[PDB]
Amino acid sequence: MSLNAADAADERSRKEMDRFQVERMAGQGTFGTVQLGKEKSTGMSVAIKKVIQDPRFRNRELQIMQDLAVLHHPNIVQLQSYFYTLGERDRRDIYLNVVMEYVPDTLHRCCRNYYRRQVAPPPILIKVFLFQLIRSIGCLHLPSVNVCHRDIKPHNVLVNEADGTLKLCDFGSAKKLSPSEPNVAYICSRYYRAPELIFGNQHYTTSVDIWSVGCIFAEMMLGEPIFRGDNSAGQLHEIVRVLGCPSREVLRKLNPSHTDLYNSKGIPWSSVFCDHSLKDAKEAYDLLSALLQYLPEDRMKPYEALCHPYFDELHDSATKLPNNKDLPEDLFRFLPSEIEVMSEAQKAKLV
Ligand SMILES: Cc1ncc(-c2ccnc(Nc3ccc(S(C)(=O)=O)cc3)n2)n1C(C)C
Ligand SMILES: C[As](C)(=O)[O-]
Repeated sequence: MSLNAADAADERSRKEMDRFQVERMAGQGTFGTVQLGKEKSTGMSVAIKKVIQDPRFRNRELQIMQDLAVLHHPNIVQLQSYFYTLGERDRRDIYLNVVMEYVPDTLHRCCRNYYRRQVAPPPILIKVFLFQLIRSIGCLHLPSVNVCHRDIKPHNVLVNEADGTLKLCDFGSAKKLSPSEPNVAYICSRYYRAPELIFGNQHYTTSVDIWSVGCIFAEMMLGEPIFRGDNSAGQLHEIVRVLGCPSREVLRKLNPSHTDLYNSKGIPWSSVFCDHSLKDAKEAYDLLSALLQYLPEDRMKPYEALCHPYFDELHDSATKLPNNKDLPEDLFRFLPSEIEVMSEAQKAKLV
């Protein structure tokens, strides 16, 4: 219940730890370990995450979480605390711990519960989740924030199915990018990696996140990842197999040397998803194609995508989640920093 003061690496950390009680383990994996706890002062459920930092790469979880904590964005986790603990199996190891609010599920697990029981997720849940995921990157990509997550995947998109809410987390791989400065192209889970990253480009933009989001939209409607390659070239083959071979000019723009594959005509979305009951499939598929453009600049930007006709029914107070609950109150609650950068047409539609 109490966190063990003896595991604090220092006084500051012992004092932060005393704010929280541990209820139980929530999940463990390659990233580290997430415990469900409570803030003792408010009762609030928290995720206490013990961060495992791969020394081959730059981990920016704490610094990016601190920059985002100023915004209070309804679709991004809010840092509550950070502190350092000694390792369980070897006390010479010290770990960063970040505390944020707890969200009960991942989008991966929520979708997998439907597919495993032979049901596709309800269309209105896919739609409300997508709206929120796009809003989360909208916020990250603002000029005032300039954060590229670079590892968006169903496993770090958090959801509460009961109230239709969604939050983005897991910012260890995130970075503010500049066209002047180079980056590591091998970031992101291979299945969600944009073509410019498959090509090993060291200069790339926040549009890599848009690709990842499109990939997730497809996976929510398919039940498995849409582009499943065994390697970088395998990944391009799978993309080209589904979307069709782009022109040589497009391939030359993406290939850094600017100077090689089957000429697939691509599969229509209708044959990929086989969902004849989806009443607005045409809109859904238009949106998907607008996110999954080969050239980064051609991809639909988040605030334009929020105004896409696929999302029209989210404006109707009569629209309900599958359990008959109202849509989340915060869907159309925008931050001043978001509103002040919108076009007049986007403000009219969304605010
Ligand atoms: C990587 C990461 N960084 C922060 C979180 C995070 C943040 C807030 N809430 C939760 N809740 C949660 C955790 C694990 C599971 S599980 C393993 O049973 O699927 C289900 C819900 N987690 N996480 C998550 C994505 C592990
Ligand atoms: C090595 As890097 C792209 O995380 O600054």
